[PDB]
Amino acid sequence: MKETILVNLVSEQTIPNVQFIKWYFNKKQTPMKILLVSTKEMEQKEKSLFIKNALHFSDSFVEWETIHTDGNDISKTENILTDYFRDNEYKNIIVNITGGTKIMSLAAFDFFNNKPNTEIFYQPIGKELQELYPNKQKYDMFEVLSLKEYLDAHGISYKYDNECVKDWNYNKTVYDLCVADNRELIKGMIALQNNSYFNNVYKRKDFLDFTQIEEEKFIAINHPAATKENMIKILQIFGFDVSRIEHKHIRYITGGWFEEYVYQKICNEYHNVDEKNVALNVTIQKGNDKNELNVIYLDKDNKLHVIECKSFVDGNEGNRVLNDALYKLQAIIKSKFGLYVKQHLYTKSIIEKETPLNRAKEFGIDIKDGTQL
Amino acid sequence: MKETILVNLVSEQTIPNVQFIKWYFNKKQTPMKILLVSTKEMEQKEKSLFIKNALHFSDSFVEWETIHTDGNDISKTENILTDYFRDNEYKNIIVNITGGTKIMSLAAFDFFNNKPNTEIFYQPIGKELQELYPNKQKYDMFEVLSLKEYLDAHGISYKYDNECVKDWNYNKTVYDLCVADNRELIKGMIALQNNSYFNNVYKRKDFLDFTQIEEEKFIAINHPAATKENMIKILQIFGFDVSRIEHKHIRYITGGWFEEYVYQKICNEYHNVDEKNVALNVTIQKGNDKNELNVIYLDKDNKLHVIECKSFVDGNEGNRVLNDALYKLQAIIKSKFGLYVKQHLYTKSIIEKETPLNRAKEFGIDIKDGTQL
RNA sequence: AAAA
Ligand SMILES: [Mn+2]
Ligand SMILES: [Mn+2]
Ligand SMILES: [Mn+2]
Ligand SMILES: [Mn+2]
Repeated sequence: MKETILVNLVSEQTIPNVQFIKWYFNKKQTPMKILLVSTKEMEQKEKSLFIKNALHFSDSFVEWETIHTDGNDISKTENILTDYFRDNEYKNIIVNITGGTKIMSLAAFDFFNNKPNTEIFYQPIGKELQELYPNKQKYDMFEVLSLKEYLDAHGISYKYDNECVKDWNYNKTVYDLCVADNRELIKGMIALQNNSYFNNVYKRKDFLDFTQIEEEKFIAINHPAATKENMIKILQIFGFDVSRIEHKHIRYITGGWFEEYVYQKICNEYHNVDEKNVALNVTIQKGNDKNELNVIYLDKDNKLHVIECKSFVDGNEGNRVLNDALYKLQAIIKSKFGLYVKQHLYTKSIIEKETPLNRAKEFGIDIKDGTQL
Repeated sequence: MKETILVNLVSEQTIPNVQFIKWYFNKKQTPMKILLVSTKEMEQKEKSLFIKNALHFSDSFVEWETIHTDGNDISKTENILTDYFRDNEYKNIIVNITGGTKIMSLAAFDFFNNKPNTEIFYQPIGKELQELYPNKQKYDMFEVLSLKEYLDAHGISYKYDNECVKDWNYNKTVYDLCVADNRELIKGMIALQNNSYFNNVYKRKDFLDFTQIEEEKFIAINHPAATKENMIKILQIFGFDVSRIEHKHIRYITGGWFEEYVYQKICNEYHNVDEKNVALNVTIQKGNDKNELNVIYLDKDNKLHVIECKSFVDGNEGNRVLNDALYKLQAIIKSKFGLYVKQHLYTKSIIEKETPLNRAKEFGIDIKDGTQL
């Protein structure tokens, strides 16, 4: 038997348990059992598994044990804890009461309070960790978690590249130098990307010689701006080799530049964020349900930020696009992540219509529009 | 001399406090003092205001009092309670520890436990209320809240219109008799409703005679089915009078029939639902942000149900429509309401594509499709 | 902060 046991209560929010266990283990540096006190409801949602997989401890140090209580029955939980610590003698007992129902938390606290060789902790959301007993004091959780740990703790599998077509020195100026004065030309390329033929050919080939393509395909686009001459012209404004155009170059022009700009700006200028915890164009998946997130990052307070980028949302069409994006962003973050997340919408346009502003305010979506970017 | 005082802890979920207070006031039916223990964070979110407005007790029965604690400081809540209750002579101190942080709840329990004039309660979500002290007892919270009380507890105003164009006997067969064989005709009327003129004329008036409209108004819709002859036909298949067409007759054909079917099915066949707590064609509003909800109801266990109706989601367009509807429904219910809500999508179509099925399952959206309707 |  190990000399130390870490007692945690399992509930919907896995992060307070992952954060505490990782912090305590790396302070303590000793073999231990981690006891997860769970329920039938939480085991159906695999919460104990998500906790274990986020921590990925080796078998040399850590033993796991999951026991089950009725989360709403204070006597059954008191009895289970009482019998457990009669049957198993530990020299150091560490209890995190942050998780569970209030019934589970109350039973644990009332059982462990004032006992010898016992320490009791509670983590308020967004604050320093507290020791409640035996010595009241606070501990800073600064930089404890990584982005991967946060996603693992939610049972979310993911894939990202952080591949950028242009570097930060270029994207810092691409709006002024290439985008702002060529908006009409860009609408053509947007049409080009959504055109039938061009989309299908890029499923089979990696690049395309734009000079070698027939003008019938450019007129089949149906757009005033989308001529063979203009597409060659805007491709060269952005520095691409018109003889070897791959799809990501088109996507860069049609709005990928703003995703890269936001991603690199965070990596280079946001003081409460480390580069290493920032991700661009992430695919997340859970229960075979897939979503694409433009930019996400974990800040140094271990809080997740999720950004949807919309380069421009001007017009009657841009307002419908913006409205749809507010719902989609809100649904994803409320459904895939726990409490400790902030959602943002970034755009170059200036948002002044009452409907998106009031919706974002009600939703808690932080809007960062042209006035600040 | 209030011989009874209720004490409640204020947190994000207002329903457990509103439900408990209404239940207890209805049980004892004597004047009482009601103490709210709140925090600066919850007052910023107006949570005690929502609780009191939902209950709208008369000054002649209830004295509301409010004291303030730190949500994360166990000794602060103990001290706040100690000072307020010192030397008290209440006959009955009724303590609801369901709300607050675990720190608040714990502090409250430890303060009131084992006292001679206290009773301590905890409400597990979706279960029987529990008395914890001095006896272990359970109570059913059946039919405690009204739909209006639930929405007031969230600070939400709403309007609705329960008038149905057709009765339940007609709506039980309208799909087979009128819809299934005229989908293309109805697609014409769907195009009619979106047309700028037809939408405009009905904003400046109420009644339109369809015989006196020029054909050029219909050809201007640009739908192969939206002729003058075809629309008159479908208006007659549903049994209306072409001289006096209201926007509601049109809305009935374009999908209102299915909303009415769902609404009437709830009122006529859902045994755990009181018809007075069901609402059709709802507009909810908070912070000047409005949402249209097809059908909502509070069931007899005080749980809110929110329904989006989509008559048909067949085809490429239908799946994009259905996808947008899932995000919109999820965004609204996760943002506007607390934990105690269930969201549903009702459709006549059969949903079997993997993407919507897995999205709905991850979101917890209950799909009632044609296999059940 | 009805299962940070
Ligand atoms: Mn985007
Ligand atoms: Mn004092
Ligand atoms: Mn029943
Ligand atoms: Mn609908």
